[PDB]
Amino acid sequence: PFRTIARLNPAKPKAGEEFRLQVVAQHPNEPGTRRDAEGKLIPAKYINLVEVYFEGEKVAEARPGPSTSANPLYAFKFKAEKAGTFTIKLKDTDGDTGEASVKLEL
Amino acid sequence: PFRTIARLNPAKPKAGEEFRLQVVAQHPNEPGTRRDAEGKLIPAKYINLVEVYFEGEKVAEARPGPSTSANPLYAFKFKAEKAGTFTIKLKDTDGDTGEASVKLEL
Repeated sequence: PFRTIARLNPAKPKAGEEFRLQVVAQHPNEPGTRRDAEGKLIPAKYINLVEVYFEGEKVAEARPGPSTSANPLYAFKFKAEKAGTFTIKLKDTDGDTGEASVKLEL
Repeated sequence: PFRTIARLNPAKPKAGEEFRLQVVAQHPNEPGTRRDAEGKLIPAKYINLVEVYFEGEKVAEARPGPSTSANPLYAFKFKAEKAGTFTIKLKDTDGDTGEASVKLEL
């Protein structure tokens, strides 16, 4: 698995307020088209799915696509209604995974 | 130790171009004034030292105090000259540490 960290901004929003969930992943997002010093291709390995869950229910998704940058940041906007925990699951083209969680307290 | 991830934006800056280094840490940053549902003060435990190194030289620093937010983000602007590696070391008030690295390729 690859390192992932989830954070809320503001860290503790109040009920009814809009806030952002930010997920950062340590990942090369290798496209498969770059070559090493010998001219050999470096195999592709990029994040292709990000799923956000809140209290056991899927509430957001992202399909990053190809030609992305290393150590990406994914942002999602939500409205604070009730306290709960966000769990984010990420997957890449090699089948590798990332996972992070962050608690929402009002 | 606590999880830390460093990223650059743009991820691959051009020579002479300004870029941003972002460091995110998974950390509660307890101020020492919060009480749990039981009424127990929650002991302070926050990041109080952030040291950024580039090719062995310390090029950025922060010494945050209490009242900071959970899972903090610290950002610094640099100008790209030569390629090199960023290493960041974090420490908190209990002596726990975080470390991350990101390569600057032009």
